[PDB]
Amino acid sequence: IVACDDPDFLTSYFAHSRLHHLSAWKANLKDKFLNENIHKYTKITDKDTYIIFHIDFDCFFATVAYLCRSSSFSACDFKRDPIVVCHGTKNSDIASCNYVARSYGIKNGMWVSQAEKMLPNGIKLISLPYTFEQFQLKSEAFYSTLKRLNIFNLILPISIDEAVCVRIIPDNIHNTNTLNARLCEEIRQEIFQGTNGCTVSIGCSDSLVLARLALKMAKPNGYNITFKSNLSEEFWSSFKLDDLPGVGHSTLSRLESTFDSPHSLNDLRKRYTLDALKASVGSKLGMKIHLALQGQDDEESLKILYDPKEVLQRKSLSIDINWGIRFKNITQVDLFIERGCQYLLEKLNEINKTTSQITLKLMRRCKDAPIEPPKYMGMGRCDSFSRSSRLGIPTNEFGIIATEMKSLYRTLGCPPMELRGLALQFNKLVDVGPDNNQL
DNA sequence: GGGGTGTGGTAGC
DNA sequence: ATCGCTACCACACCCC
Ligand SMILES: [Cl-]
Ligand SMILES: [Mg+2]
Repeated sequence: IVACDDPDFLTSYFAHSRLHHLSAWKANLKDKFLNENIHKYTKITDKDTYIIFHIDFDCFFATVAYLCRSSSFSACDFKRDPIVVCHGTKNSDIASCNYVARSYGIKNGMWVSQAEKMLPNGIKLISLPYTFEQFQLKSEAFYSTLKRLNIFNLILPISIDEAVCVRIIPDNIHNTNTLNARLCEEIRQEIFQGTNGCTVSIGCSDSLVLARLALKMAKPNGYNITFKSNLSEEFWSSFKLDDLPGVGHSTLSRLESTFDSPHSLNDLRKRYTLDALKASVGSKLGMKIHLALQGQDDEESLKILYDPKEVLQRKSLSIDINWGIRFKNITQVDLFIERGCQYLLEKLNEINKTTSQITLKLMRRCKDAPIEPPKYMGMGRCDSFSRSSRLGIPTNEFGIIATEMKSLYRTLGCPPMELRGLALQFNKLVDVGPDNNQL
């Protein structure tokens, strides 16, 4: 048991946090792409005609946690029992659940308490622990297999278990559904073999957005090939509005109010107008949705194809701790800020950069929100506050950065006992070069 | 035309 | 118990 005023807190929290792991894994995969390809040219140009294979493990954490489960769970059956991955027994997030669990209505992001009530009498929920190092090892096998197949011109990491793979089609070659289907089956079988039993689904298309939609249709343990020429009202009828990439809960609600609760993407595409959509959700996101309903990518999405090395370059660095934050006084808050700055400066030094702009963000208990939230050590319902500072000279000096961070906290006027979360950010990074002569 | 800030949404499981 | 991260885009609203 490690409290937020213990020196070991950041280490322990990050060791247990699957969301920390997801972000750290992704950052590491981006860095590896850059190192792997530093003398390989890997971009897409205006002259290229290409096909997208969007590949994702099926219920990744639950699959791997099951395959590596301890002997206590030896008689667990992945095809017959409902399985979740989580830390706890009550208000603990279900990070991943298998398709048996989903068949009873259990969904990721539910709390264990919630999901247990959906099970009929006699049927027990199997809760597996996280197996973080095994998640990483299976990801290594995944990316190694994709490269070894030598069928892709560009392999872009999306996440620990998800990649966008691009195949350039020369105009002298006649691409067919049969070639694409056999490629999907080769990929699926090789990954199944290479990971000792994990399955992937694949969406295959001539746009990023359609390959993402095709992938959703392919799950679980399957593939789907839907090109722009194959588009149909039946396709668009298959999807909810937040199945579109970049449409979450908040955008979904805006679309339902504006366009009288469209049920499917086919509903939305027959009702919307471009200006009404831009007014509803914003100009750029409205244009993105407009283009996606034609199966087309927007300019922003295509950037990763045209210059992946620039897109995958890290441009900021931060930590967020919004669980376990219970401080009694400002001395302990300040020590925690100092530990956070030390951690961030270690990362900043690892990548040989300085920073010229920093931000402190905090979560403060809402006035009407309960003092102890329903979730043990949760932030509960909170108000967001942030303040940023431009440093004079770009720096990696602890004295400068930690002092300014503590001063930023001071200016936001959050009493320590109302603090429920903190984020420390280096917003602008500057390269360290061989010439550090400056008057 | 250029610049700036704080706030909020989204994605991976 | 329980581990609600984090990079990036985009917006509203301020200034020359
Ligand atoms: Cl999952
Ligand atoms: Mg979505």
